[PDB]
Amino acid sequence: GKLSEQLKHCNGILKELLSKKHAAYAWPFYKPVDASALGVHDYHDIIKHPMDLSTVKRKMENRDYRDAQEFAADVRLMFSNCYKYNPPDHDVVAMARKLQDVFEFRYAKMPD
Ligand SMILES: COC(=O)[C@H](C)[C@@H]1N=C(c2ccc(Cl)cc2)c2cc(OC)ccc2-n2c(C)nnc21
Ligand SMILES: C[C@H](O)COC[C@H](C)O
Ligand SMILES: [Cl-]
Repeated sequence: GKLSEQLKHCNGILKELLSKKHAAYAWPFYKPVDASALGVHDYHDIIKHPMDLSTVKRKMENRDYRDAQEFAADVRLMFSNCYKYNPPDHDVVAMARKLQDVFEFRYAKMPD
């Protein structure tokens, strides 16, 4: 059925994270990490709970998230996985920080 007001805001955020204006740093987060394709054969030994924006989108459409907090925990898990696997100076980490800045500042504008 209809998303709660808070989940509508979350959906708006998700749409923004997937939009062209953020694509320069958001693109690595669009789909699940393909460890074999990228040659990172230790990725799934290190990252026990993969997450990505396509998965968040599917969960939103399927009404998997019961509240905004559950949604935010998944988006933050996605960034945390990036910070866990990669050295802090790597390009993909800089991209994560930038997308997380976009995310956290709009999430903070959550309606009430
Ligand atoms: C060798 O290290 C890697 O390839 C990372 C595992 C990988 N880097 C990258 C990565 C590496 C360099 C740049 Cl400039 C951007 C992303 C990556 C690439 C993608 O291509 C579709 C998908 C996901 C990632 N990603 C995410 C998210 N978190 N870590 C990565
Ligand atoms: C860069 C840190 O990992 C996340 O910072 C969030 C802040 C709102 O930019
Ligand atoms: Cl959280």
